[PDB]
Amino acid sequence: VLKGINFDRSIVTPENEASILDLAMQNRSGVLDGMTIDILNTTSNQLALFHGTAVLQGYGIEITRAAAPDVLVDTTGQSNETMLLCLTIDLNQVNVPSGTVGTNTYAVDYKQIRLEFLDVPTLLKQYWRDHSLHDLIDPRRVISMPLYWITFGQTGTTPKYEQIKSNYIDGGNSGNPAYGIAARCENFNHFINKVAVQSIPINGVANRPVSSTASQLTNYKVWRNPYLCSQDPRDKFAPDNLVIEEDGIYRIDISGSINIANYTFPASGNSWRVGGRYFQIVCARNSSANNLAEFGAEQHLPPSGVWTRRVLVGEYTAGMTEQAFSSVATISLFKGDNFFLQFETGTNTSRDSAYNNGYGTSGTHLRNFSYTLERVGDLNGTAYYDNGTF
Amino acid sequence: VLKGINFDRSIVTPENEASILDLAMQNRSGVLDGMTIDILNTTSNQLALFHGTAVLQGYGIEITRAAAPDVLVDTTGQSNETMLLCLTIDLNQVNVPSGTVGTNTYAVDYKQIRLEFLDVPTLLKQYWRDHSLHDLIDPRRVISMPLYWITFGQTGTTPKYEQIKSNYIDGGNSGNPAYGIAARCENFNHFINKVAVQSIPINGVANRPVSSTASQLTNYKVWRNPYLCSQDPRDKFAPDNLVIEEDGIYRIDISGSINIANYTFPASGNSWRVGGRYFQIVCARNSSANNLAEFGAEQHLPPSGVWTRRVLVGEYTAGMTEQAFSSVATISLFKGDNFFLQFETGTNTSRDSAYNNGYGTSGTHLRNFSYTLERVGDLNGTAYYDNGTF
Amino acid sequence: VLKGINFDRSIVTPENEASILDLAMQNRSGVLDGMTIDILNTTSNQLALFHGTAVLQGYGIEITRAAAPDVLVDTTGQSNETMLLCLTIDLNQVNVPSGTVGTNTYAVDYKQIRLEFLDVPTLLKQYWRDHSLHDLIDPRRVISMPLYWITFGQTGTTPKYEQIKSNYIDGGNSGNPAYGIAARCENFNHFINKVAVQSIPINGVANRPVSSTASQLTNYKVWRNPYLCSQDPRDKFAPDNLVIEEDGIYRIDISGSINIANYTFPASGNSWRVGGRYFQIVCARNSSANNLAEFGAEQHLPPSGVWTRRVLVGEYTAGMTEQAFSSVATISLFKGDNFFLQFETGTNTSRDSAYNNGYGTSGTHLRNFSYTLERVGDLNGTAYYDNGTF
Ligand SMILES: CC(=O)N[C@H]1[C@@H](OP(=O)(O)O)O[C@H](CO)[C@@H](O)[C@@H]1O
Ligand SMILES: CC(=O)N[C@H]1[C@@H](OP(=O)(O)O)O[C@H](CO)[C@@H](O)[C@@H]1O
Ligand SMILES: CC(=O)N[C@H]1[C@@H](OP(=O)(O)O)O[C@H](CO)[C@@H](O)[C@@H]1O
Repeated sequence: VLKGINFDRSIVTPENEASILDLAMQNRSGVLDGMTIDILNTTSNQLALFHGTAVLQGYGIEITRAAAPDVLVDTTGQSNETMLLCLTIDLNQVNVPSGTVGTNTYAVDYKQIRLEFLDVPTLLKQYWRDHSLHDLIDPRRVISMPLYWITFGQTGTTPKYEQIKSNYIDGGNSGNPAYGIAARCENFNHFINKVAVQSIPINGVANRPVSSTASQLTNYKVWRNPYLCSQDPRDKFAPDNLVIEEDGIYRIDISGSINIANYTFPASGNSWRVGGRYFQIVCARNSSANNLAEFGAEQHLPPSGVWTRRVLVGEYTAGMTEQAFSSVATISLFKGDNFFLQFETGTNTSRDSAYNNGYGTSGTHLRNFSYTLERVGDLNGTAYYDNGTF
Repeated sequence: VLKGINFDRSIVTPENEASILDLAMQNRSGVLDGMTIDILNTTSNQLALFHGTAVLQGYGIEITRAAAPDVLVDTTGQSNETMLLCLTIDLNQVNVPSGTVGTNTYAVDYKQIRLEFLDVPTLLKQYWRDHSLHDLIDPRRVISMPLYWITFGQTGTTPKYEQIKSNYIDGGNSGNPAYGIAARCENFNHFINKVAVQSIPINGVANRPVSSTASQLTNYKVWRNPYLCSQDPRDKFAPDNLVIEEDGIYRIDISGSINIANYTFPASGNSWRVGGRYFQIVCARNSSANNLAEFGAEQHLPPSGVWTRRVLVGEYTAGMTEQAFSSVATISLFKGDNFFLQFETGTNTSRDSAYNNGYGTSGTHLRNFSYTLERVGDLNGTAYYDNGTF
Repeated sequence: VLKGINFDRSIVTPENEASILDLAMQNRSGVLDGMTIDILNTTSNQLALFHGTAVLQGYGIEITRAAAPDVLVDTTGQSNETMLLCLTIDLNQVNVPSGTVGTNTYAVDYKQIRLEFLDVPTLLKQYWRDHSLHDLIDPRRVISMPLYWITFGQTGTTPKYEQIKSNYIDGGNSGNPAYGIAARCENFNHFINKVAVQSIPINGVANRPVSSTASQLTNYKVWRNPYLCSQDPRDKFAPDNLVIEEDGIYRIDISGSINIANYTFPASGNSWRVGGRYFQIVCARNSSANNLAEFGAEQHLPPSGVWTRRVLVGEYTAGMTEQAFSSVATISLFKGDNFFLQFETGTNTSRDSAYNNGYGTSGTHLRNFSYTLERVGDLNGTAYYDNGTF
């Protein structure tokens, strides 16, 4: 029949108020505060966390302070192994209340909640980002959130640790936790190499023109939201490519200029006209490598006919020393995709190349270049096919 | 007096937890999953829906599975008529509980919830998008959400159906359900007609240059969010105009280039200078036609002094074969408005026109053109006057 | 131990359902409707408000109608003084229930909620925007929201009032209450003064070219969200500078054109080439003045190494009468900062200036200029250092 959830005679359940908080977190789970590692209280038998709060598919979970040490996890038996420390909800277990309201002695042993060590394959089979307690088709009884990589050494030693920042809602994004900026940078300058096609390094090192003959690799400020993207884990592609961690429609903004742009000088032989040189700036996706996403997870396969290159700026050099550009596009991207930006032009510098024959600040370069990448829509349901191919 | 809602001694009601979930849906109602038509179980007496879940002004409503057929609606008496199948909340009715908690036999006949057929005028008088159970000034006791157009034939036949996608939260938008992208497209190329003022077709067919003498009508990928906009229902305007379905401040992004742009060649008679030709790209709203919104609903009237044309790009051709452009603006739009984009230039090709005398790829055209339209703000309360005129 | 909040055996508290609604308001508090001043019922003894509803760190508060006058606040004793009328939650007090459910006589005197007059320093020490009932480190028991400046005259007179619009969720922003547009304007034209560095007036008065010899100060439409920004309160800077009221990552969009742009004409002495003139449009932040934010609150100090100027457009004039530009950037801004936009160029009009020697419509000017500033991210937690310096 038609059932109301929420109406005057309805009873409201645990499962209901959880389904509602999930909705309010934009279906993101994570640590809302604390639950970082407390290394002072961390022996070779035991691993300690600080207090705090997390939401996992709508279920609120707390580690309370008392007495530090806020909570302890048994590590005895773990040795020479990298594991994930995970917070897990297991709805097969029974929570055990004791005592009574009306005294003030009501308390619960929440056996449905545990902190545990999992290997990567086990965590992936029950990872909140891919499976749900509330799922329509394959609903689960157990679901986990990974918090730290824990690499155990020798028995007797205390382990090494690396926070899983994608599962902490830190900062960046309280208010719109599943959306917002994915990556952004400050203005930088980058030397254009003498080739037809090259990537623009978006991951925080540019080849900056520094003198009339040389450029040098120079850090610039960049930020990424680790829930949404990461730097490519292969060094070959690390300067240039992002790995997308979450499916969506994304907005890419770019702006900058091309400085010391090439062009054909007015001779009398061309009727005293500037001969412009064609260039374009494109964004690109590529899903040919699997398992680039966090944990080596399986990539999400894009719909048939999906785009791979899109022109953001396409024009001729105009005969000026410096020429500015800007562009904004929305584009579909998928978990596991590489995303990057390319500069393309001809390679004959006396006929068709936007770049000249100089080096450093005498050679053609991007100046004042910056971008922002932002997640602005999801690709659930029919959007996957209607919106996901471009 | 001062009443707390939520405080230690407060009692929390149905009406309260509903007012709170509404808030969490950004005041959007709709189907959250399922509740599509189940045509296998659908006779000439009866219409069947699949299970699922919806929220209607904060009230959660469920069709449960058991035993398919997940629920049935009596169609007997309906004949040669187009109706709306609607989910309706009627707070004048009594929900009837039976049995007891503490047994496990508590159950409710929710007479406050029904599936029914309404005609368009009746649905409009009680449509959630225009009236509210929670309204300050005119609060209602009955409110509906339309799910399908149902066109009944002859007695004996089974009816035809069309989903009302604006009332399903499918995909596109889980997380920001009342906002997000309204329309977007992939890059396309469009021939510029030899006239002073023309619309740029934004609804998925362009006149693409294909040869040195001809262009041809060619589909390009486009997507629209049917909650926010639709293609104009008049064929005259269907290639070019959107109908806005929801009031708001919207962001319009455009980018592209003008290719084979015209200009006056350096002769000795102009002192060997390029004579640029003025053009502009404008966005436009027009509310002169009423009842373009879904269901023929009444348009929302804009504040006095409202804008109708805004220049996004205004400059001269620069003497290059191809010249790129980009622009981002925020603009007010109202339910029932037409929105479109125009290219404007002079019509004397030897003096003031940005376009030349060629056709197809020899004639002046937009290349790599794309847009995104996004709802970014509402126009409730004082914003209607302070923000709504531009 | 591990505590569940929300699970089958959990008890859900006041404090819990409040922490959850806060989350759903994006941690913004404010008036959701009504609670404006009711001056008809407002004597020299007493101040009257209309009914309505507010949320204060997750606690819902109501003034009910009955019988107008919807509620009264005692003003006796207040004289020749500007005060803040504030809604305050005081969790040290006891709410006093009376009567019984099962009769229909249950009622509560909510002594935890009061309307009161505070001076500015007292309000600031307990202002919801800077302190929280839920705070991790310094949790409070009392918290306030200011609603009106109330300036009391002579005993016998009734007071003057000014609404605190930052604390009313009016309009603009229902759905994304802590984010969305901060400021926006319609297209305007502004004369470029003959100086190296000048601000572009963004606060609704431009110096519009009106004739071949003159410009004139002319209003244009602008809007600001008073939760996020305000016009600078110092007249010296009021045409040009915003004060940021809320920390965040913001997006700035600009577009427009430079009209009657200067350049060096092709003589035979430069080999018949256009000599372009460099200009740039920059956005700027400055935190050197403290206490510009609402109420004279303390500015939030930016991380060490924070940006102060960023180039949005940097290029040469191209020899055309009018040249368009556009740019989009994300930038960090802090409570108390000034934000403004600058046009920079050389000052020798026969060599390096983008501007010429004319005035009014004969002189170089911005045309069709507009902007939008939007809050798109927060700077809580680690984002303050990782994202906040640029
Ligand atoms: C299997 C593999 O490593 N492919 C690389 C390679 O793609 P191909 O489609 O194989 O060219 O170059 C891409 C960048 O150009 C990178 O994104 C990708 O992961
Ligand atoms: C009554 C009517 O059909 N008006 C049309 C017509 O507007 P007028 O203001 O009537 O020119 O042209 C518009 C597009 O240019 C279209 O938006 C509109 O609906
Ligand atoms: C103490 C003071 O008033 N400083 C002014 C002044 O900054 P200085 O850093 O002091 O130049 O000019 C700024 C605008 O250029 C304005 O933002 C600021 O408030």
